Amino acid sequence: HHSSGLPAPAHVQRATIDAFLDGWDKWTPEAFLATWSEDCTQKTLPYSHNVPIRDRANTNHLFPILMSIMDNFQLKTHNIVHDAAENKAAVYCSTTADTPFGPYTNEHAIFLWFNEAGDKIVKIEEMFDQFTMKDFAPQLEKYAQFIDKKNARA
Amino acid sequence: PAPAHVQRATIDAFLDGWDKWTPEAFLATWSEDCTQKTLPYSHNVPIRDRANTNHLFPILMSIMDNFQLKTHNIVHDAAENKAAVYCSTTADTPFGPYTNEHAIFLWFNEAGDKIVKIEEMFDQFTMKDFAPQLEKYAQFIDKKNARA
Repeated sequence: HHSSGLPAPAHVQRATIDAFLDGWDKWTPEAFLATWSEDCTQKTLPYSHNVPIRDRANTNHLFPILMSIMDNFQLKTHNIVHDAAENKAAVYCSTTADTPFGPYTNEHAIFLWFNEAGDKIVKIEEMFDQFTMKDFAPQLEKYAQFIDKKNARA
Repeated sequence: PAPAHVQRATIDAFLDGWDKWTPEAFLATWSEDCTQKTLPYSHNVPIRDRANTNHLFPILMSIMDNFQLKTHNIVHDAAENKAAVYCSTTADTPFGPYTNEHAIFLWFNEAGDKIVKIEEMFDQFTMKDFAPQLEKYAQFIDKKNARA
């Protein structure tokens, strides 16, 4: 389990957090994306690296491919900072997996904003282990493009 | 756990001291044993204790002119005596222009008036060059001061 070593009301937002971390750990598109609203964007931090904000269309296309190349995926949650009054949160997590490119590790400082009801996440900003992403980001991109050519041709 | 507005005044004096960019201003909210831990854990950066912080900052601040802080996000969990902020910075340094971004996690003491634990993730591409530059600058200052 991921939590082993660890404006709507608070318990409502927190259950959204928990379902977001739970779906992440479950590591299927449907389970992870269940808590993302239809307009939920993802922005990669730092701003200085100019990684463009990503809309749900691109996320929905990306995650099936990404999850399919990360086996034995394990999530570990180190810290949850929940600001119920401000309808937002921040978590720190670490991950491991085996990939077509070798062993994978990453860490995530993730910032979340919930909708008015507090049952969906509306905006995500996250800062990664930039040394992992230096190599992994172009490998994923080449892999996603290969998948697209394969599907478009059949 | 102290009431929410006490812990928040602490957060506010932290970022204001940072903005002020002097050792005394920035460090006023740090407990006397406050540790600093650089994230990600995978980079295996050793904890920086309070005495190391007190030596570093006067040198650090002296080589970062025109310093500007910008706070983008403050997340406060008063029930858990915790917080997280995201900030960006610019400065002029003897090594050229500097920019950085900071995802910082804070923990307060029981009174809510001091920060006792800090974990922070940087713009790792700034730090790749700046961290060795700053270390050698600090060794140079320590040689100059000793020979006196």
